[PDB]
Amino acid sequence: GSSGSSGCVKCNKAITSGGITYQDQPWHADCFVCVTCSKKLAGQRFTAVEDQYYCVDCYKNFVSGPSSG
Ligand SMILES: [Zn+2]
Ligand SMILES: [Zn+2]
Repeated sequence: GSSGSSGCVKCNKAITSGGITYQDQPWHADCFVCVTCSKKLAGQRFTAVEDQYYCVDCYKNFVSGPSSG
């Protein structure tokens, strides 16, 4: 029984009958979270950066921080 669909691009798991699609790509509500605090970006206001996606929470801190590294 070969059971393994492509699914999203994050966790690579089939998308339920109520997920989300970004940039013509299969994404999940949990996978569509910032690569920092893992916040639900879907529906909320987020910023897509060439590198990765950051929620208004992290973004603000990134664009406006004391020291990056
Ligand atoms: Zn996923
Ligand atoms: Zn975040």
